[PDB]
Amino acid sequence: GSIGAASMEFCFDVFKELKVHHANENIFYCPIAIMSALAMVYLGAKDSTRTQINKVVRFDKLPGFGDSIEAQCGTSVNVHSSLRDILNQITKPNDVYSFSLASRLYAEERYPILPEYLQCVKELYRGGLEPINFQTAADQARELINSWVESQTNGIIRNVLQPXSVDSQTAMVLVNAIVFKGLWEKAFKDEDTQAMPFRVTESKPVQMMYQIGLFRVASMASEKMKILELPFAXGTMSMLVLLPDEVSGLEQLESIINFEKLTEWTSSNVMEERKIKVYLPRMKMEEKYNLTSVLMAMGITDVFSSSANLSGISSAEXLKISQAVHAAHAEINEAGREVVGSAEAGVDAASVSEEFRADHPFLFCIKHIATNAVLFFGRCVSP
Ligand SMILES: *[C@@H]1O[C@H](CO)[C@@H](O[C@@H]2O[C@H](CO)[C@@H](O)[C@H](O)[C@H]2NC(C)=O)[C@H](O)[C@H]1NC(C)=O
Repeated sequence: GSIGAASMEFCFDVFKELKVHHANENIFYCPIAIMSALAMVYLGAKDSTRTQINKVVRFDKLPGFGDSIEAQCGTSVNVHSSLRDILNQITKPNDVYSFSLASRLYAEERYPILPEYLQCVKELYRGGLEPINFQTAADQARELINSWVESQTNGIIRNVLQPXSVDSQTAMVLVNAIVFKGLWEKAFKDEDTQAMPFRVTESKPVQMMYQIGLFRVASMASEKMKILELPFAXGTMSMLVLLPDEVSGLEQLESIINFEKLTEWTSSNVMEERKIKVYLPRMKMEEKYNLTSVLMAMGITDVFSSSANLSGISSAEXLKISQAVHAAHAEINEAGREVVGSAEAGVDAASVSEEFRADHPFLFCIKHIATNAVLFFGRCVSP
């Protein structure tokens, strides 16, 4: 009924599926971006193709989604508003963070695109739809696609489509890549970062940032875990770090978490501002997933098969999504707007005893504060 609710439910559904084939590895994706890519496809899907997407991504009760409203694509700044409003806001230039989104549908050129659709994507989406020749120059097409994604992500997301992933039979490809970097409200000082061991299960040294400051923390003895909120500068986004008490307690947490639990654990009465010592590793997160495998296991299957019904995009028989890929990159480091002086810090050094030390596997979420929507979610087992 709200983007906050829908993005979190969708996020945890995706998490449940990635857990299957990604045990003991880092996991990192952008739920909001995946929903936007699927919303774009949803615009031209019909029959069961459309129903499966709506059911799995839950566009159902969302503002801007639904029968009458969507029929107005091309005009009306209301279509898919609940999603577009967040993406439109976070992709704008600003002085505290950078969020680059490269999302696009590449369709074989031989497929005549329905003109009402082009207008549709043209007005609601940037990347949109782009014609291309897979038929006789597949390796050439793959180069074109990967070079667009690379160029659009500051040279960060490279070779998104693997060789042999595209051939003379490819109908349409969905690429959805995102890069995020944000400044903390409260910076960590470079001089305070030290090599510290991270107990992966055994351990390895990692660059561990450190600072003492006032932060919202939730302590849940009942679940043997703590949650720390670190605000990004600007007051529009924050990062939640869910840290189990024991080095090997992640599995339990991952089994119990969902939208309801996350909401309860972070409510204003459970969260409390406390002077605390924070240890957080510098992290360079980057993962890429085959969305076809993920979404199919989640319940979206027709759109990827000859039985797909995208008669809203074209009229040609056989238009289906032949490959769909998601890649997300984000660096977590010291950069911030303000810092405590060496004098106050000195006083805290031996007076503050409470600490939040993320030196073992944890879960983390970057959220949009106003909507409560999930922008990124991940599991960090190796910083
Ligand atoms: C991604 O996962 C899918 C399903 O597990 C793999 O299967 C492909 O499915 C697409 C439909 O979107 C077909 O067009 C391909 O011909 C299928 N390829 C095969 C033989 O598996 C798909 O291969 C995976 N993508 C890659 C290259 O990793």
